[PDB]
Amino acid sequence: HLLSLTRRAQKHRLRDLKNQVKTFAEKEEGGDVKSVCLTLFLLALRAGNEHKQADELEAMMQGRGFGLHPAVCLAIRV
DNA sequence: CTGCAGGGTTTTTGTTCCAGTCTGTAGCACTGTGTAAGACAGGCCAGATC
Repeated sequence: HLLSLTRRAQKHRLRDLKNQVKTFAEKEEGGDVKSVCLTLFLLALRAGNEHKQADELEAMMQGRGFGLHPAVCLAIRV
């Protein structure tokens, strides 16, 4: 399983999906790498759905921190 | 059937370099913990004594 090999190892696998995402970025967004993968993965995880990850996947990017936000780290240091 | 050599096969695993972008340690000049009375030699004076 690819989860056991190195990250360098994976070179051969995802060529076609990189081509597809580069072609898709042009016609609808213009270069938005984040969203096209985020809304795909967060929703595909909920295909066979346990909410244990739905919490982990929701706060991952925007709110808040992930990990603790930099301002919270600054306050807990000062 | 087996044995081993050596053919191809995919898939690591890493192969060269230049824009970068990010991370982690090096260089700078300097800190703070070292924290008290006692020994000794000389000058002298005051009270005792003949």
